[PDB]
Formats: sequence, structure tokens, C-alpha cells
Amino acid sequence: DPVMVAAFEGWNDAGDAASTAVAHLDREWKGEVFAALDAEDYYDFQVNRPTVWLDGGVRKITWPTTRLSVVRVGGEKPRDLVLVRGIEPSMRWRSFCNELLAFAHELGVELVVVLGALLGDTPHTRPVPVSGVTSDPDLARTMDLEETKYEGPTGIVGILQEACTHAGVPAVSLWAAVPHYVSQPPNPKATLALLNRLEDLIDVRIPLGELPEDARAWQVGVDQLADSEVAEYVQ
Amino acid sequence: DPVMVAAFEGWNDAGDAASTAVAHLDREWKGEVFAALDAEDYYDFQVNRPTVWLDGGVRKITWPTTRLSVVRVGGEKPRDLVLVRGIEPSMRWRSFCNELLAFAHELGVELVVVLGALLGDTPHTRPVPVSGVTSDPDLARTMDLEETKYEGPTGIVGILQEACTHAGVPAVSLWAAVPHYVSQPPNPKATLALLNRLEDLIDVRIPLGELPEDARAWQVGVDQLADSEVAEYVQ
Amino acid sequence: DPVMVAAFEGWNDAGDAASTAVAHLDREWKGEVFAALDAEDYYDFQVNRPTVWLDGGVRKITWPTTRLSVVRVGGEKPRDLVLVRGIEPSMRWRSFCNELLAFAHELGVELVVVLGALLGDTPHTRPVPVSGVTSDPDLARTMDLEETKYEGPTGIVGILQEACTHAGVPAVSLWAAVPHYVSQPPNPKATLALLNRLEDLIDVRIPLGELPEDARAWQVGVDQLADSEVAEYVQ
Amino acid sequence: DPVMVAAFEGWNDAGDAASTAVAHLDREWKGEVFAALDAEDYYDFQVNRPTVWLDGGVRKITWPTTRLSVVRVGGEKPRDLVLVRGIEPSMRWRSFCNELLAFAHELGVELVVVLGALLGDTPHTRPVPVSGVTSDPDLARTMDLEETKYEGPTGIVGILQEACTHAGVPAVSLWAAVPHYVSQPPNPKATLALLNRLEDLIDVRIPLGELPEDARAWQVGVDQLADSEVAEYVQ
Amino acid sequence: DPVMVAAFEGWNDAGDAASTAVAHLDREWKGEVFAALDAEDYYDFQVNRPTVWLDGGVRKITWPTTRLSVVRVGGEKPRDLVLVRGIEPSMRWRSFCNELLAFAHELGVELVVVLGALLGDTPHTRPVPVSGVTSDPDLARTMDLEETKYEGPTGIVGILQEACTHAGVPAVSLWAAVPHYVSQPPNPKATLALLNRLEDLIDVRIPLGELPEDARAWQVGVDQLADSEVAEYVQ
Amino acid sequence: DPVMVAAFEGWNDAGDAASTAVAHLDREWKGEVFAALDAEDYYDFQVNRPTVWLDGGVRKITWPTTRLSVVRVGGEKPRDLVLVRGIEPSMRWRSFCNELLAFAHELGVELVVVLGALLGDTPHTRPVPVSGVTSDPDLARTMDLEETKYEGPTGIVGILQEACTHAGVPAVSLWAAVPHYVSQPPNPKATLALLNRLEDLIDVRIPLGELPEDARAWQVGVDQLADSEVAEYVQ
Ligand SMILES: [Cl-]
Ligand SMILES: [Cl-]
Ligand SMILES: [Cl-]
Ligand SMILES: [Cl-]
Ligand SMILES: [Cl-]
Ligand SMILES: [Cl-]
Repeated sequence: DPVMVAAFEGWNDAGDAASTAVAHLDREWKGEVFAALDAEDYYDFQVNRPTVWLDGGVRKITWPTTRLSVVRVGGEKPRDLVLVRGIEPSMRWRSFCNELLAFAHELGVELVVVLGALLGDTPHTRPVPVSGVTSDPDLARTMDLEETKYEGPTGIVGILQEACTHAGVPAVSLWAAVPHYVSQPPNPKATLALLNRLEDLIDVRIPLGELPEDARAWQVGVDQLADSEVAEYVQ
Repeated sequence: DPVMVAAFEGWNDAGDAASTAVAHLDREWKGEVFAALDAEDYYDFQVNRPTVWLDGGVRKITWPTTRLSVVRVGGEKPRDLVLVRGIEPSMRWRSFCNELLAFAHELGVELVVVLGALLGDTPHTRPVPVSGVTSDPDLARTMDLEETKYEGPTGIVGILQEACTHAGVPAVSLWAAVPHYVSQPPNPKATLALLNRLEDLIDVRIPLGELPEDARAWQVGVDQLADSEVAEYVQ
Repeated sequence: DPVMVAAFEGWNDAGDAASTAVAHLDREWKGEVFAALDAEDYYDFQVNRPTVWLDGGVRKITWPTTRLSVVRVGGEKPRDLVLVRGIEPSMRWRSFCNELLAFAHELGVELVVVLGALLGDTPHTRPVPVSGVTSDPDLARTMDLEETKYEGPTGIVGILQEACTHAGVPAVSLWAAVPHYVSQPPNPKATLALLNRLEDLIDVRIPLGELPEDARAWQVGVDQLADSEVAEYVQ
Repeated sequence: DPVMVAAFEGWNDAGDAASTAVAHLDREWKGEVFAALDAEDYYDFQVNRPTVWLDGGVRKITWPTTRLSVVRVGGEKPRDLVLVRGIEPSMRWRSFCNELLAFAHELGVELVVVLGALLGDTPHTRPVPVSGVTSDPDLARTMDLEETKYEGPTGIVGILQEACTHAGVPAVSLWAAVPHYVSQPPNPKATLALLNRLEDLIDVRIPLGELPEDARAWQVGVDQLADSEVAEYVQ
Repeated sequence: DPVMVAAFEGWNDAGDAASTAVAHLDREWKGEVFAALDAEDYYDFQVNRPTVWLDGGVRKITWPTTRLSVVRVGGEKPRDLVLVRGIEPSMRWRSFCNELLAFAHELGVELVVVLGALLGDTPHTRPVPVSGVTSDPDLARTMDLEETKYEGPTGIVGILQEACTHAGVPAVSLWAAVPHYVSQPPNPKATLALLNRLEDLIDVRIPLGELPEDARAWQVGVDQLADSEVAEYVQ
Repeated sequence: DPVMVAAFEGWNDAGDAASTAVAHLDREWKGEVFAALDAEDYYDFQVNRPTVWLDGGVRKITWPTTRLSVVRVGGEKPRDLVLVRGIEPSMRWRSFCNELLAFAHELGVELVVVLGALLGDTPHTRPVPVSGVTSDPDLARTMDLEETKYEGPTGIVGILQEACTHAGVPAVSLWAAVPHYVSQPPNPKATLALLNRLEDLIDVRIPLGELPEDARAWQVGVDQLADSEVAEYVQ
């Protein structure tokens, strides 16, 4: 059955870890685009300024949006994945989510996985925690999803995962916790943590390309910053 | 390059000839759906009453809409077609058309063909006229498209084909003329006329299934209605 | 717990039987209005022309709409009912229904009953059939709801009752069948049939005012039309 | 001060009398267009099918809409008039009217006159009745506006004239009654009746061009239809 | 006659003084909710992030919105109040205000009072100034409303109070000035100042619960912060 | 032929240089307003707070918007200009631009010039650079428009100028570079630079009123600030 894997830039995307995880799937598997949501309905353009680029001689415009593409995995046991690469919208989240659920429906998506990253309290000197959230009582058993204590502000990931369950489409979101003292956008170690966890859930071989090297580089890069509150945040 | 073939039920669809032509492509080539336009924006539901059907025990609802699917043709020289099967909307035609053009854009559609049928003044005792309309000066040469005298009310086919040219996406619509004295929805002869003409334009083998038989049946069926204004409309 | 009883003029309202049933509840129980849906979003005004009336000297305008009021029943065992009196909208039915469901939610409505009438094949010489429709498996048992064979075009009643179950709000619609040979808008006998059936479902004493007389009058009125296909439609 | 004169095709426009009155002003005074309302918001396009015309070689599309132009009258005592030429919209009348009132406001319009025609009970053998409607208590005195008994369905003219008074912009609509037995769209006699009455209200010389001849022609044309219920409708 | 009392969190709500005043009315009088405005139309959700809470085991979502409830006061001389508790919207203020005015209309609201707080130049060592704003010339006399010099940026309170007068619904807003050097959200003294002034206007006994104590506590709390520009801002 | 000159406050308007250039045209030529875009569709009102002013006694509200007026220039060789004075919208830029293009179309605008200012790296001790941007290959020759290297975030000016070319309406935007170390809103020198360049493009005498003096004042004003990185930014 087809699975939708989504990720959104901005507030639910602590090191761009989640957004680059899906980018990575789209790239490695050469994903074929078939839909972009109409930015006009969702995006404040002063907050999300569109950009101009030059193609041959000519000026062209890129809008913020959420784009849908299909990848064809994988083994002798083949499969379609529906990737959703978006910026978190600034308005009409209920419609936004309905729009994705319509695609999910037309495509017969059987499971929605959403990826995110937040800033947490774990050192770089140690592996990245990934935790799930689901309101599907079935999936809660069917994987080991530890639990959810969380009460507070939520984002489009939270909203989308809830829209799914109200729709009766099984969904789970995976969260990676990124060391808050080192939060700058290139974070290969946490991207990798997400991708590994997704693989166990979906049961799909993911090609990790240059990522395992990148993450090691990052760590033996950060380690050079020698002030050690990481000692404090380990005991 | 990918081609979009569209057709709309109602006023531009004289014997359901055009709408069944695309249905036929979708069926024969086992087309895979990936998007439906949001009916909420386009359809007056008293004019286009949605229906209820029973699936196993359970009630389910079908809305009027315009649905998009992909077919993979064909030879050792393969190709993707994007089929659009719609009801003509009752409102916001400019947005409707923009919505299809966005899909066309994301998918890299290089040519849009729209199919239609109108009631004309040709006998059943004779082959079905199919004529093109284009505002692409190139295509006008590149095929033989005889000409357009037409001035008058237009439909979503007309509008869509014009939205394309303003967008700089080459488009043509093919029209079949259906004998007005015999206009009842099963019209295999004209469906076939459209499909033949499309094949010459797109250069794609179309499997005609039971259609060539159906059309012959229809004619040797109508012929039994023996009042002969068809004699009058031949000289 | 609060119950919402809704009814819509037009296609689901064969003798205005259903719409006058709710009018009757609103009148007899002196229902207090608190909301009208914004007509601007739902109604084609050429199909539903608004009217002008004179209040004292002054011109005033009535729009088609769907209005919500509260009634306080009843015994030493009191209760609130939420009445919905609408015209069937011509557009955006999904939003329309969401709008009613939001009110239902804010008000803590525990059950939605929708009333309708259709033209059927029962004589005036015999009692009016009322049948239910529900997709709540619970209510299906909890009342005796015979069954649903129906597949075909549906209306806002059908849609609303389905929107409820998808929302997880128990809903049922009650249908009365009105003799098609006598379909003219004053139909007290069928209004009464609905009101009786509602009373059994909700367990609420409904004051029937002048209705029981009216219905008898109607029958001893129609009976004078003495051509007897009613004999044919009884055996 | 600038005056807005509006007229709408369809239900408030019995012989196209009102719509051609404004057309006549636009033509004779060579009115300069500056705005069309966005059809997309107001018009059902199956009811108001847009048309295609040929300009030089090229196909071009005309949408139903409501267009605004400025005329510069007149004497040594000059004046601007704002003409509104529309089709009655099928939806969002409240917004439609607000949109016109915004233009009225930006332009500093001090008075809105709306023209209409209905089918009445006066013979062709006699002059055309024109009656006003206003809810401005001032104008009611300031002209002789006989009175308004009318209660019933209204149109966009009625709505617009009421939107004005709620907005505190003085407005009046003038109605001509067109003999119902002769209702076919060319009606120069009633167009002329409107134009005459407008002239008295606005105090503006209107050039009547070929109209006074046309109306005489029409009458000495209808008179030839010699069945005389006009005798009946005079006593 | 029914009175609407509204208050909005954010920019017009200096110590949450105004928003807690209405909360207090809703709580003390056990107000019954009947409507929330559709957040989807008004709220940027990155600015107003919705929250997730746990109910029993289950995740549930709270959106920013403006909610309407009814309270039944009071004496042997009873009364209904309509409370409006909102966040100031970030968009479509004209529609927002129309939406509240529609409720006001359906409910027959005769007067709208809006509460607000701003940061002013009065010491904590002295009572809180409350001033009114009205464009109802009647109310201006009917209460003593000192005057309005104010010209500058306005908020939804300002807009709403103006929308009312244009609608011909009498409205006044009451403003409390909160010492700018002590602006942190718990401000019982100013909440109390609003409630007292409202009581004089509406002529309704308001139960002040723990507030009179709270305000005294606050003052004998702030007084401990002993730098005395309050001496400077008194002479 | 009529020319549209537009300018937008905010991000594309470095010293309010561009916005005051158009203000200056509107003032000097006594431009007559005929349309404002509906703020409701485009503006976040917390970011663009509307203001209240007093007219005689009475409170009145000004919304952020984009307003259109006509000026009649000029010589024995007369001309109409359409001025557009706006704030950059925060949402629906595609519609915003379509709305302006509709006016352009109704008015028969043949060329659109958009004015802007950015912060650049030129000293106050030297003339203000103005550079053009166009995607009209014709205009690129027809004026000397040096070239465009620019790739990056764009604004409504960029978007509008691109919407024009896609629409087949020739458009160019003129940019002035304002010394970043002196960016405070009164910048007469750069306003003047824009106006001069516009004059050469449009071939229209622009009355500069007090501006040439103002700019000199500004420079002999800034020069007094005597830290000299301007020496550094000249070599
Ligand atoms: Cl979450
Ligand atoms: Cl056509
Ligand atoms: Cl049904
Ligand atoms: Cl009327
Ligand atoms: Cl204010
Ligand atoms: Cl740019």
C-alpha cells in the first residue's frame, strides 16, 4: 500500500533535519512531482518572500509552497511513496490539511508518516532521540511508541497528524531532538536518525548516500568547540 | 513529452461522445488517479446533485468533479498521458482553468488536447466530422487545422483552450459533430471519430476495444428508424 | 443532552411536510433564534430571490438562509432542543455542513435528527410511511431502523446526516413518503407523521396544536376528488 | 456633484428598456471605461455563458460582468456621471453591492439612480408609467415620489437601492412598466420614458438621438397587430 | 433588552485587564457557549499557535478564536447578556465585525459595550482611569462620556465600535489605563475598574468574587518595589 | 497611450523614495481617485494597523490599501497617467497583481512603470544610481537598460513587473539605490533621481516643485555628520 511521508520547513524543523530527510528521499529515489498546493491560499509572502532566479537569460519566480511527488521503491517487493515537501503555512491550516488528505485519498494512501525536529536537552556527545506521536490506538501497539506527555503549542505537523486520525487515516509523526546549543541548519546526524527510524516503521531500504559520512564530520567538527555544559547535560 | 487530454460532460459533450473517449483511454490503459479538483469551488450541487452508493453495507458519497489520472503508453517508445475527466463547472472558470494549468506545469505537460462534441448538420448515413480549434499559430501549420469561423457562446473547452494559449502552453481542441436528430448519449461512432483523430495528432496507438463493433451496431440500429430528412440533409 | 432537529425547504421537502414540522416546533415552543448562516456563501439568489417587506413605513429585506434557534422543553425532566430551519443551499455543501457541526459542537449536541419528505407510492387512503436512515451502527440497533436499500441522487439531508457520522456525532434522518398524485405544499397528515415518529425517538412530548384536525380536513378534502388509481395503488 | 446611474440586464429589465437607457447614455456621451467587476465572484457561467469573438484573425473572450465608465456632461455648468452597466449577478449580492458602493465612495458619488423595467398592466395605446422607489426620507419629499406599496421578491436593483440607504448614500430607482402582451427586447418607447424621467431628476440634458423616432415606429408597428384585450385593459 | 459585552486579547488588552473582565463575567454567571467564529478566516496561526491538550488519554486541539456565550442575569428584573471573548484577529476585520453584528442582530442586541486596556501615564499609587468612546450622539449625552481627542492607530475594539455605529447599533467602548512601568498580565485592579464602570452603564449587579482582594494584594505587592518615577508621575 | 506608474510602501521603498515620487505626481498634477483595492483581501491588519482620524467632530477610519487615480498631462500633446499608490500586500500577491492588470486592461494601459528603492553601496557624496529591470526584450533595446544580474528574494514590484510580461503588457521597474548608512524616510535626493529617469522614459515634463531644493538641503544636512566610511566607499 502507498505511504505518504511529509515534512515542513520552519518551526517543526529544528536543524532542517526533517525537511532534508524528505529532500534526501526525493533526490536519491528521483521523485517525480505531480502537484503543488496553491501558495495564494496559505502563505504570507512578507514572511515567506518568493525568490527570483535566472534561467538561461530569463527571470523566473519561485513561490513558497508544499509540493507532492511520487517515488517508486524498491525491491522485488515494489512500492509507491508519496513525498510531501512543504513550508509550514501561516494560514488556513484546516484547509491545508484537508487538501493533503484529498490527495492521500485519491492516491489510496494507507499510512501517513510526518517527520519533525525540535530542540532538546541531549548532548552532541550521544545519539539523537527520535520519538513518535500517534492517536491511532492500533499503531500505538503495532509499533512500540513509548508515550506522549506533551501539552502545549503545536504546529502543522501536530495538526496534520490529528487531521489524519479524525479522517480515519492512520498517521504517526516522528520527532528528532536536536541539541539546542548547536542548532544551525546543517544537521546530518539528526536527519540520519529520522531516516533510520522511518526505515524500521515502513520496512523500506533507504539509500543514505553521503549522510553517514556527513554526520561523523559534523560531530568531529563540533567537538573542536572546546564552557563544557555538555558534561553538565550528561550526568 | 507528456500530453494532457481533457474532456467535460454536459454542454460541450453532445453524445457523451467526448467524455466517453477519455473514459475509454482511462479504462483501456488502466489509468492511475492522483488528483480531483475540489468540487466545493466549482459546482452548484442542485444542478449537479451528488450521489449515494452502497459499499459492502456502508453508504458513500460521490461528488461531481474533475479528476486527473496518469496513463503509461506505449511502444518501445514510451510516454505518459495525463487524462482529465470532468463535468463542466458552473462557476469560477478562470480558477478552474488555472488549477488544471498548475497541474500541467508541475507535470511538465507540453501539449493540451481537449475533446468535445456538438450537434451538427451531418447525417448518420455518413462519417462524423471532427474539426480542430487552436490559437497556437505553430500548431495551426504543424497540423492542417482547416480554420475557425466561430463566433458565439463558448464553454469550458473553449475557455480552457484559450487559457492555455495565454499561458503559452500549446493547446488544441477537437470537435465532433453529432447528428442532431439522433442525439441520445450512447454515441460510439463519434467517440471513435475523436479517438482516431487524436491518434493522428499525438502519434499514439489507441486500443479501441469493443468500439468499432459498437458504432456499426448503432448505425444498423438507427437505420431501422424508417420522415427521411436525412435524404434532405445530404443533397 | 441537547438534540438538534433540522429540516430544509426544496428538494428534500415533498409537501413542505418536513419544513413545517420544524416550524411547528419553533412556534409551539416559542423558540429563541441565535444564529443565521451567512446566505452570501451558499445561495444563488436568482434561484432563491430575497424578498422585500414593509415594517411600519419602511422597506426591509429577507434573505434565504438557515436559521438556528433554541427551545426549552419540557417536563419535570427538562431539555434543550436546537432547531435548524433552512433552505437547501445551492453551493458549498461541505462548508454548510461543517458550519452546522460547529454549532452542534459548541452547544454540545449529542444527537442530530434530520427530517425530510419525498414523493412515494402510498395512497392518501392509508397512513404515511416514515423511514429512517443512519450510518451509526449503534442507533441502527438502538431504534428499529428497518434498512436502507437506497442508491441514487442525494440532497443536503443525506449529506448532512453523512457529515455527522464522519464527525462522530450520532445522526438519523426521518423520511415521510407523500402520495405523488397529491403533492401540493399544504400536507398536515405527513407533517404529523414526522412529528409522531420524532416523539418516539427523542422521548419528548410534542404539542400538535391544530395539526390533528388539519390532517383529517385534508383527507376528507382530497377524498372529494372522485380516475381512481388509488384503488390500483393499494392492491 | 457626481451621479451614478446604474442598470442591470435580466429580471429587472423588462424590455431591455433599462439596460439600453444606460447604453444610450454611454454611447451618446462617449463614456470612458475604468473598471469591470470580477465576474469570477458573481456569475454562474452556465446561466451566463461567456462568448468568443474574432478580432482581426484572433479569438477573444467576453465575460458577463458589470462595467463602470465616466461621462463628462454638459453645459457651461459641467458634471461627471458614473455609469454602471451590468448583468444581474447570480451570487454574493451583498459583496456585489459593496463593491459598487466602494467605487461610489472613492469617486465621491452624491446620488445613485438605478433604472429598471417590469411587466405591467398598461396598454401600448398609452404612455409608459415610470415610478420611483426610495428609502431616503429627504428625496421622497425633494421629488414627488408617489409611494411604495410593494412587498414581494426583489432583485439586485432593489437590493442595491437598499444597500445605498443603509450606507447613507441617497439613492432612488426608477421603474418603467412595459405592456406584458408586448414584452420583446426592442422597447424604445419605455427606454425613452426612463430617460425623460431621469432628466427631470438629475437636471441634465440627455441627447435622445434616434430614440423618439424608434418609439413612434414601434407603436405604429405594434398597432398593426389587429383579440383586442388592450380595449379591455383601458376601461 | 440584551447587551453584548466584548473583549479581545492582545494589543487592546494591556494587562489582560479587559479580557479577564469578560472571563470573570462568564465564570461568575456560568455563561453558556453557543458560537465560535471560524478561526480559519481570521487568524494567522504562526502568530497565534493553536495548542494541544490531553483529555483523559486523548490529544485535543484548541484554536485561537472568538467565542460567544449567553449569561442570564439577574434580579427580580432579569436580563440576558451576550459575552464575546476573542483574540484580536490578524485579518479580515470588516468581515469579523460583520459576523459579530449578525449575531447581535439575530439576538436583538440593543447595545454593544466593548472593553479595553491601554498603557497610560497614571501611577499605581492612585485609581485607574477608565474613559469611554462612542460615536452615538445619544449615548454621548445619555452617559457623561468626557470626550475623544484620539487620532492614531486603532485596533479591533476601535473598528468594532465604529462598525456598530455605521450599522445603527449603539455602542461604546470603555478603556482602562494601566501604569506602563507595571504592565505584566496579572492586573486585578484595572479589571475591577472596568467592571465597576460597566455596572454603572448597564445597571447590573456584577459579582466581583475574589477580585477586590486580588487588587489590594497587587498594590501592596507592587509597593514593595522600592528609582521612584511614580513620585515624578504624580506632581 | 495611457501609462501606469506604480509604487509600494515598505520593503521595496528604501527611503520612501519611490512612494513619495508617485505621491508627488499625484499632488502636483491634482490626480483624481477612482478606485481602491479591497484591503480585506490583502492586508494583515496587525502588521498594517488602520488609523482613526477626526473629521469635524467625527471619528473616521483609514485602511491600508492601494489606490488608483488619473492624472491628465500635459503639453499641446496631452496624455493620461494612471497612478498606483500602495502598501505592499502581505498576502494573495497573484490576485493583487491580477487586480491591477484588470484596471490596466479596462483603461487600455500600454506601458507599466514601477518605481522602487533599495539600500545600496553608493555614498551621499555622489549621485543616486537608478537601474531598470524588464523582461520585455523590446524595451530592453528601446531603452538602454544595462542588465540584470539579480537572483534572490523579490517583492511585489518584482512580482508585478513579472505578472505584466506574462500578461503581455510591457513593463519596467526603476530602482534607486539609497546609501544604507543614511536610510531615514525623508530622502528627496533619490525621489528626484527616480522622477528624472521616469521623465526620460515616458517623455513627460514632471513639475519638481520644492524637491530640487529639498535634496540639496538634505545633502548639506547630512554632510554636517562628521567615522568617514564614505571615503572608504568611494575609492
Ligand atoms: Cl506535536
Ligand atoms: Cl469553442
Ligand atoms: Cl438520502
Ligand atoms: Cl423593488
Ligand atoms: Cl480607539
Ligand atoms: Cl526585483
